[PDB]
Amino acid sequence: EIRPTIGQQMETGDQRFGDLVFRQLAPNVWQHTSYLDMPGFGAVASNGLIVRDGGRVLVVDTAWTDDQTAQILNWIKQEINLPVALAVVTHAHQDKMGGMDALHAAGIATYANALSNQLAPQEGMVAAQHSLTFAANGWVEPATAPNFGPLKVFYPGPGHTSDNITVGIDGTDIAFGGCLIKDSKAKSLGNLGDADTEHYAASARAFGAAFPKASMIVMSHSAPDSRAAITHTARMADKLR
Amino acid sequence: EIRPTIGQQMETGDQRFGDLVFRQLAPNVWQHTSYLDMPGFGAVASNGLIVRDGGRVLVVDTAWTDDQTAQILNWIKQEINLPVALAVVTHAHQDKMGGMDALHAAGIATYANALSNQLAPQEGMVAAQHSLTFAANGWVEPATAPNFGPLKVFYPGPGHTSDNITVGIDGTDIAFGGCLIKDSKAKSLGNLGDADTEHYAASARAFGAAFPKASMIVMSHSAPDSRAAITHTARMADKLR
Ligand SMILES: C[C@@H]1CS[C@H]([C@H](NC(=O)[C@H]([NH3+])c2ccccc2)C(=O)O)N=C1C(=O)O
Ligand SMILES: C[C@@H]1CS[C@H]([C@H](NC(=O)[C@H]([NH3+])c2ccccc2)C(=O)O)N=C1C(=O)O
Ligand SMILES: [Zn+2]
Ligand SMILES: [Zn+2]
Ligand SMILES: [Zn+2]
Ligand SMILES: [Zn+2]
Repeated sequence: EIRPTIGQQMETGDQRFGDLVFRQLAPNVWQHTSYLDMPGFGAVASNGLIVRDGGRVLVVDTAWTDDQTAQILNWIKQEINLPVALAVVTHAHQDKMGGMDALHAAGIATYANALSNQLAPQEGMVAAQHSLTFAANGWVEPATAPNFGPLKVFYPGPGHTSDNITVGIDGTDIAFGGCLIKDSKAKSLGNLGDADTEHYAASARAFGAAFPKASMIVMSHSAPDSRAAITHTARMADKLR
Repeated sequence: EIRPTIGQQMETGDQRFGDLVFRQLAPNVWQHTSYLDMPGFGAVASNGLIVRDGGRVLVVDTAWTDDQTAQILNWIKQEINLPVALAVVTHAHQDKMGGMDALHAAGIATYANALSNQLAPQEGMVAAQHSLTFAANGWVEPATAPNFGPLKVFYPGPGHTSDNITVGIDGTDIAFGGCLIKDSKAKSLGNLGDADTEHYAASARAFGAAFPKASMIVMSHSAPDSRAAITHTARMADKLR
C-alpha cells in the first residue's frame, strides 16, 4: 500500500494502477490520485476527477507529473474504454497542472481560467490551450466552455490562489473544490503562500452557494467529505482576516 | 503572522519572538514552535517544550535549525532567566534534533535515546552528548538521566520511528508525545517512512498507560489535545496491521 503523509489512505474498492490509485465515487465518476514524494516528508496525494458522459470522458486536473498523467490516460483508455473529450484544470500549480504536456501530446483539448493560463508560465506550468472566462457572479461563460456536458465550472473568487476554480458534476451530488477546500477536520488551510487571505472565506462560501445541493465534496488532498468541509474551511479562513 | 501549511495556527495567548512562537501551557511549562519554510509548499511547524523546574530550565526537542534553537535560548534568557540545565531530544529527525550545535555552543548538556545518537550520523543530525538507555518496561534507566527532575522519560516501543521517546512532566497534567502521537482530528499518522507499522498501535497505547495523569497531550505538529489524541492515534495505527 501507498501510505501518503498527506492524503487519504487506501480503502476497499480502490484500484492501484502503476503509481496511481483510482476510487469510484459514482457510476460515472472516479477520483484519480497521484503522489509526489517529498524527500524526508513522504508522499503527498493529489486528487482529480474522471467523469463519464455518454460516449466520452471529461477530466478535472492533471496529476503531479506528465508521466503520471499519461498513466491516467492509459487507465481511462483501458478500463473505461472511452475517449477523453477535454480536461479542465483548476489553477496554475504543479499538483493541478503539472501534467499538461501529456494531455496535449495525447491530443486532448484543455481548458483553464484565463488567469491560470496567464500565471502558468510564471509557475513553470504549461498553459491550457483554451481560456475560460467568468460572469460577475462567478459562473463560467458558456461560449468559452463548449460541450462541457455535465462539468459545471464556477469561479468562487480568490482564495487558495487568485485563479482557483471549482467544478460541479451535473446529474450527481458531487462538487469538486480542488485545493480551495480543506477537509472538515483540517487544522490548516494548507499552503497560503499565494492566498488571498482577505477573500478566502467568502470564496469558500461562494463555492458552497454555487452547488447548494452537493452532498459529496471532493478536494485535492483529502478523501471525499461532507459539506462540513466547506463550512470548516470558511471558518478557518474567517480567522485570516 | 506565521500561517503554517502543516501545524496548528497562531492563537490568542501565543507570543511571537523572532521567527518563533511561544505559548504558556502551565505556570512552569511553555511550548516552543519553529518553522521550516519549504519552497512551493510553505512552512512546517514543529513543537517542543520548555520547563521551569525549581531553579533551572529543561528543554525538550530543538527547533528545526541551529539559528532557531539559538532563538529559543535567547527567549528563555529573556523570559525566564534561569540556566538551562539540560535538553532531551525525542528522536533523530530534523524537527526534533536539527539545532543540536546551538545547544552545544551554549554549553548545554544534551541527552537522547542511545539509538537516536547511533542513528544521528545517518540522519544527518548531530548526536547528543549523552545517551539514555531504557529498561524492558520502557522507563528510562535513572543513572543515565541525571538531574532530570520532573522529566519522566519513557520509551514506548517503535512507532513513528525505531528510536522515538516520550516525556511526562511530574506535578503537571502534561505529557509530550513528540511525532509519535497525532491529534484527535488527524487524518494520517504523518510520515510513515521510518515507522514500525506492526508495533505502532501498542506503542501509542503504551504511551498513554505510562502517563495516566497527563490530561494535556502535547505533540510535534498540532496544538495540545486531550487524551483522545492517544486513542485516535492508536486506532489509526490499528489500521496498519
Ligand atoms: C500544501 C498543499 C500541497 S502543496 C500544493 C501546491 N504546491 C505545489 O504544487 C508545489 N509545486 C510543491 C512544492 C513542493 C512540495 C509539494 C508541492 C500549492 O502551493 O498550492 N497545494 C497544497 C494545498 O494546500 O492544496
Ligand atoms: C511528516 C511530519 C513532518 S516531517 C517530520 C520528520 N521529517 C523531517 O524532519 C524532514 N527533515 C523534513 C523534510 C522535509 C519537510 C519537513 C521535514 C519525519 O520524517 O518524521 N515528521 C513528521 C511527523 O509525522 O511527525
Ligand atoms: Zn495551489
Ligand atoms: Zn494542493
Ligand atoms: Zn520523525
Ligand atoms: Zn515530526
